Formats: sequence, structure tokens, C-alpha cells
Amino acid sequence: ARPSSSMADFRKFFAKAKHIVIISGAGVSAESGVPTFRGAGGYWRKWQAQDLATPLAFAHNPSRVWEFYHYRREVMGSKEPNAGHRAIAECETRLGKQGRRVVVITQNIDELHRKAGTKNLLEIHGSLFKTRCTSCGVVAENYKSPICPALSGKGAPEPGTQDASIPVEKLPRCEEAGCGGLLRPHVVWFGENLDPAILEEVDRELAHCDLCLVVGTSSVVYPAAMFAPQVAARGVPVAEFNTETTPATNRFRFHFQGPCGTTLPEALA
Ligand SMILES: [Zn+2]
Repeated sequence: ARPSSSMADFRKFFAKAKHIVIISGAGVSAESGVPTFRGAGGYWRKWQAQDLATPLAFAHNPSRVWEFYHYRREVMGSKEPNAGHRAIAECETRLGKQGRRVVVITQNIDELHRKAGTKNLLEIHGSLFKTRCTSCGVVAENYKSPICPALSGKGAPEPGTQDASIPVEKLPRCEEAGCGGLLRPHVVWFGENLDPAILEEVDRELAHCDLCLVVGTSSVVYPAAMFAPQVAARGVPVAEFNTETTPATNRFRFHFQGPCGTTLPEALA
């Protein structure tokens, strides 16, 4: 039960596909210089990213979690879309002129698909550059560097860096009149459900698609890891683009090895 590595055969499906869903994970941004969760980039100070991206973490030490998110926002400041992001964006524009739909369902919070020009984007895990008020619930875009003055020069990643220990009053706060609630990043933490509206949107896309790509993702985090398998179970061809095999590889019709910045321009031409 094993995937094909034939691009020519994938291209035969691609030529006819009317409704393509492209699922991405951190590997799509690796060639932009954005750290992944797997490997060495997935550590900040002595923690793993899945240690800090939790409601318990935030409740216990919101300064520490904000220092972590600050660091990621600042990392992003210099980063640009790569050839894989661009191929995806250009594909959507080209096919759209022909009446054919391409939609990107990303786990990423890095906004690089946006910067590349993707329009049909579902950020299923939220965005590094939005806030949500824990008091009022308002969602706001926020690209400020630093997001608050007390985080200026904070966030360094090296193990043994002292906690900034910023009092909650000096962490990012809501600016709505009379609120002043503590902000959090408008991201999905481990242990938190996705937004129901997002689940519904995904469900509609997967049920309607006739071709699916699964790009740069380890296929370990749920529910997102369920998505491409479900499409394959329907009998729809799924093509995995990854520098390695994953637990999901053998569920799919195709496996294209190598950096997606190389393979996606070729696939989506
Ligand atoms: Zn508020």
C-alpha cells in the first residue's frame, strides 16, 4: 500500500483538478529561515514549544509565554516568502482565472502565505500577529515591535536567560476604553479546540476537493493530521511534499521527496 513518486502521473491529476486543497505545515517556511517545531528550532530556552503554547503555561507565567511569543514575532520581522509559498500563491491566481479553485489550509501562524499573495487562506491555528483580549474577547491585528514597552529587548532564546518577570499590568493590554484586559496571542494552544467555524470551513473544503497536497507537515498534530487522510479515504489523490517520510505517507497516493521550495514550483507549474 505505497505511494507513487511519479510527478508526471501527479501532473495528469493536476491538469484536470477543479478544486485543489493544499494543507501546509512548518516545513513550507523552513526555506525562509523560519524554525520548525521538529528538531533544534523547536526549543526556546530550556523548553519546547509545546510546553509554552498551553493555557496552563499562560496562567502560571504569562510573562514567560509572552517573552516566547515576542521572540517569535521578532524572528518573523526579517523573514520573506520562499519559492514554495510563491508557487502556491501563483497557482491559485492562475487557476482562478480558469475558474478552478485552490485553497490553502495552513497550521502555520507565520503569515508567509499571506505575504506571498495567497487569497484563499485558512489559518486554522491562528496568527502570531493577532491578539485576543482575555477580558473582552476582542481580536485585533497587532504587528507592533515591541508589542509592549516592557518586552523591549526581552525574549532572548538562549538557555539560562533570566525570566523577565514582567508584572501582568505591564504585559500587553487591551486598549479598548475601560477594558485593559490581559492580551494573549490569538493562536490555538495545545489543549484548546479549534474554532467551530474553522472546523466547518475545513470540512466543506475537504469534502469538495478533487486533489489534495500535504506540504511540509509532520502529520503528528491533531485534528490537522486527520485532514489529508480523510480526503485519501474518499478515493481522492493526495500528494505529500516533504523532505522525509511521516506516519501519514503510506495513506497517500504520492510522496515527493525534497525541499518544497524545489518541488512545488515544478509540481504546480
Ligand atoms: Zn479587552
